[PDB]
Amino acid sequence: SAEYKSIAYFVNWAIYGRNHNPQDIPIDKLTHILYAFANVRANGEVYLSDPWSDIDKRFPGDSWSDTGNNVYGCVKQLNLLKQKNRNLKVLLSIGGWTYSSNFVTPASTDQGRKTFASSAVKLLADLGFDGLDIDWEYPANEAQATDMVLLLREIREELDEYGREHGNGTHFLLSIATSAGPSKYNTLHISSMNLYLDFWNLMAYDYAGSWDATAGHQANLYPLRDDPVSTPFNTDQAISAYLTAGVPAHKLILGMPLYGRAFTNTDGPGKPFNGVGQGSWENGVWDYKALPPAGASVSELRSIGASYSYDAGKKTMISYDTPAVARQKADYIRSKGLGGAMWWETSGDKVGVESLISTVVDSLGGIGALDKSVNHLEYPESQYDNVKKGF
Repeated sequence: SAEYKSIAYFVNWAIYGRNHNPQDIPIDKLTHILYAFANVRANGEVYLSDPWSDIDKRFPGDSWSDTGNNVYGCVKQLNLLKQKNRNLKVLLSIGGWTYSSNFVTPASTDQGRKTFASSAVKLLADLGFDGLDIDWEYPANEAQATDMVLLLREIREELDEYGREHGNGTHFLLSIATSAGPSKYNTLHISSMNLYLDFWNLMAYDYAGSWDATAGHQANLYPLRDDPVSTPFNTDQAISAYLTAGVPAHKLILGMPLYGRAFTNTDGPGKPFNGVGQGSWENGVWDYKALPPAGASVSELRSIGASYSYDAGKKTMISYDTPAVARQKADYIRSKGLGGAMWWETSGDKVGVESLISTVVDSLGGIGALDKSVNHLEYPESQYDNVKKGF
């Protein structure tokens, strides 16, 4: 029994335009939820970025008192989900590509790192999280790379102390979202960081996009040696780099996109393009559940683990993963002995048989092939009465 992890991001702004609530999270196919994002002040304080979504919004069934003794919002809903599904772990993701977090300043001093670690663990202790997920994008030089190691070490120490004194000896989790681009991961001190991390979520997507001159595949497993300009990056090169630096394969989680990246005015992969067109929530990016577009043909490149839609009349290509590609990446996960799968983000997936999450879980071996470690339910230090009592 292999015990692969099935990890997905739930973004706290999904409750608005995306109309995607924690009750819609496919928890029957997931082992970990990454709740995104908390923000980081320059003094190191980690704090909730959206008090309404996070703790204040009243879902159906919630009380409407406001004496401030209890938590609501998505946090309460996630705690309810942890009660129903005892192998569902919920981590607080800190940072992200939000322009709302300063990692460089706090991580560079001992005081900043202790303020980060203590405020994040207090959030975990108050809100009922199973761990923390650090999303610093990205350490840009050697000084920041060492500061990343020292920050992870400080967080690990404070999580361990919290677990000893208030977690009945529970090992709370510490993970990271990490880059697949060589210029970025070669800057990291990978083996040093690995001492303090439970797993690495490899952001194996966004390989191609609006910043390019030629259209390309955004999440391919392997380089296209027949035409390398169409594959500016490839996952296998990154996996080998982390493996070589000393990360065990089972600690590498393969991130996968629940969205497509579009290129307009193009003949196809490796050809010039002009613009990215429209999108679901930003130009040039389409939810997977909005794909493929009507009238476009889908091409499957089994050689490199990639697929794309192409409308010849509109000269539009969209790089996204079909179920066939998801199965290839699931085969890649098992063949390489990787730790499992990660997705960004839950609101983009299809429902039913075309769900990429369900497709990957099937190819991994089904429910029996998933991690069965139990989550943590007791949070006796929480300021919130319903968290302390357990809902």
